Amino acid sequence: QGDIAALLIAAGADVNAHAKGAFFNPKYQHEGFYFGETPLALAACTNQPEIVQLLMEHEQTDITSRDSRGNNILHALVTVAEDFKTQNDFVKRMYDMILLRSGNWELETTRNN
Amino acid sequence: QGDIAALLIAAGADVNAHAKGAFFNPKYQHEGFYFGETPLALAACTNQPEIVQLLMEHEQTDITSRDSRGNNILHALVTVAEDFKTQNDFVKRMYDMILLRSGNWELETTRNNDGLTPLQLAAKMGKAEILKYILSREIKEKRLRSLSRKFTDWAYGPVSSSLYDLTNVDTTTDNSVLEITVYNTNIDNRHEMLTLEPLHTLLHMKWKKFAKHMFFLSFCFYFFYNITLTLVSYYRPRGWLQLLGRMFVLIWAMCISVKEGIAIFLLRPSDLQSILSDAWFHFVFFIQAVLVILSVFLYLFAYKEYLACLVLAMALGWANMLYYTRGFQSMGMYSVMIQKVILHDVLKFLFVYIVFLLGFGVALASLIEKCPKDNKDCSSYGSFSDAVLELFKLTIGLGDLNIQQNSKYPILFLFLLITYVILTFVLLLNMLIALMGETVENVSKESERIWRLQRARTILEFEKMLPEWLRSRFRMGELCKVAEDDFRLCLRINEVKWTEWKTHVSFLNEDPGPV
Amino acid sequence: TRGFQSMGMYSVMIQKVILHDVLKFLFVYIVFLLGFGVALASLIEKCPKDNKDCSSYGSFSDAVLELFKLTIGLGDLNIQQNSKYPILFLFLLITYVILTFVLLLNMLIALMG
Ligand code: NA
Repeated sequence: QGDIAALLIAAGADVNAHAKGAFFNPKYQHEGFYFGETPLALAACTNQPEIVQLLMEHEQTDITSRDSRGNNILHALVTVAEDFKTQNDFVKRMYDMILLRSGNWELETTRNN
Repeated sequence: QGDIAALLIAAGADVNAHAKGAFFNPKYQHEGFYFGETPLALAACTNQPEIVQLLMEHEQTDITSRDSRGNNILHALVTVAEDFKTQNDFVKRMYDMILLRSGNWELETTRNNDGLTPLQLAAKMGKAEILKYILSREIKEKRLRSLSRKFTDWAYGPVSSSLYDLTNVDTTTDNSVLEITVYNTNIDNRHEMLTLEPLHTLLHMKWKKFAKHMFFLSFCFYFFYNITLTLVSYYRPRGWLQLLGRMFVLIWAMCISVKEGIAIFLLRPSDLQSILSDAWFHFVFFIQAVLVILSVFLYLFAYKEYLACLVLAMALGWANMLYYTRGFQSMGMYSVMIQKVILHDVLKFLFVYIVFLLGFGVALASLIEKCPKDNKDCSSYGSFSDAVLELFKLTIGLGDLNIQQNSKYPILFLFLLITYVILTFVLLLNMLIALMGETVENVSKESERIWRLQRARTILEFEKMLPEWLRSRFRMGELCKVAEDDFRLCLRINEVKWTEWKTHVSFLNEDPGPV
Repeated sequence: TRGFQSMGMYSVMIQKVILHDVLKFLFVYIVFLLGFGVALASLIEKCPKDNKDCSSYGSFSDAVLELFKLTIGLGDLNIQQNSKYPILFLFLLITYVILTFVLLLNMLIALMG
């Protein structure tokens, strides 16, 4: 819901909330879905470029935010990324879009736990 | 003629007429066309959705009408339905349209004169396309959702879990889709029908619960059965502590004989292919078991032929070990490869080889002079039996080739020997390897499904051996699929698909986390 | 053999052939080899006091050795053994040849292809 999410951010929604729940960090690949536990990464991993652009343009968004695993936005895309037969190369395009928006090597050189 | 039929209905045409003629109910598929003998089914089976919609909207139309066979509209579509290469999936679309219009489970649960539901009829007639749709059926539109067989309880992004209805697809009922699709003998697409989402997972879930342990337990009992049988036969006289092992073989042979005696009886094998594709191991196990019983019967009498039957039990008993190769994908696919190789190539090769073996055997032995009074072993091709034995050893590369036989035409005798080598060693033996490679390529792309089909037969047999109790290894319990007191036994399957990216508004539980 | 493309690709071909086909072939062959070894040695009468080498299938070890040589085409096939059922003894020998020489040995070449 891009239109609904757009007005929530203007209303004062926390764009840096971390979903540290058990479902968002599953031990396996069947009882949960890991995406980075952040709204910026959730839109990135769900093939929602419009929300990603809106979130990145926001001044309060922390692009270099680290989750419980220590993963940044780029790390979450790598884990989420799959083969071309499964994913329509949207992660690769999303990886380029987010990296260019930051325009720095800090995000690329970040190390997780 | 949709326009012509439209005014006929308004004029007072009977929309429930039954065409009970011989042509509309043919005995075969060439002298008639069966469609349900009703105008509602005729338009459905002839790909005429406009007439079907007009007929269904009519107040006098009886959707749940039954023909002489007891078939309803849904049954007629199942019989009419064919493969995708023949029919443009119009039956599947027509099946959905008619079922949604009725909006009730009465039509789906109706049984014909054979006591088969439309869901069961698809498995009985091997309609994989119809069975796939019904087993995995989701109705997105509201106001009618209990008719679905597939439900997604929760979904979060690409990860979602699906629940497949198992009220009529399980071993709990007397006759179900799973039982039919495995024990069917009138269809040749069972391995394709077992690849469906609910059927494939249901077999896998029960395989790892009880079937895996019972299969290993059966192997251990049979392995010890042959080990003990081999030792007593090999170490036979030519005591008081090892007597328990000897009684085990006799008792276990009776158990196999009784179990295989009824298993073949209830299977009702009619076609030759069914023997080699569904009951080959039901006979050789029975034959091996009765040979031990026969040997014991002859042992207590004065007949010395008990040893001959005892040896046959040993050779056949160890040969029966290849049945237990299933359960393992690598060994199971290897075993099903042997069956195709034997029937397609080995049996065909042996028939021609014997003709050449026996054909040259009489010829070579014909031009053999009688041995002199001094040397009585002048020629190794003395008789027909000797000639075949020498040629048989020649084919397998054993012994020495002595062409200095007592033949009155040594050049002619050698000419036939070289011809036999070219026909057998060069032509028949070498071509068999090439021919099997063609069959290996054709089977390797489908041998995996065949092994699962053979393995699935074992799962059902083991489950039937279970008593009335101990049946606590079923699937997930009752789930509130619909708030109107609709609880169904469902199987949970989780799938991930980064393709459509839809909005989940047709779920059962808001919370995605399992609980 | 690695370092050379021709020899290196040949070596990795051996590993797949051994695991996928050779090991699978040997397991079935041993069952037939040992299964017929006990059977053939079972119907062998004791040698007379005059000739102590009446039959080459004297024991289980001898029976397997003769069948092993039969599979590889070594020695001579002497069916005039001291068997109380020569027809049955020859029946198992021919069955072993069909199962091994005709079926198992030939199918291995096709499967590896
Ligand atoms: Na040789």
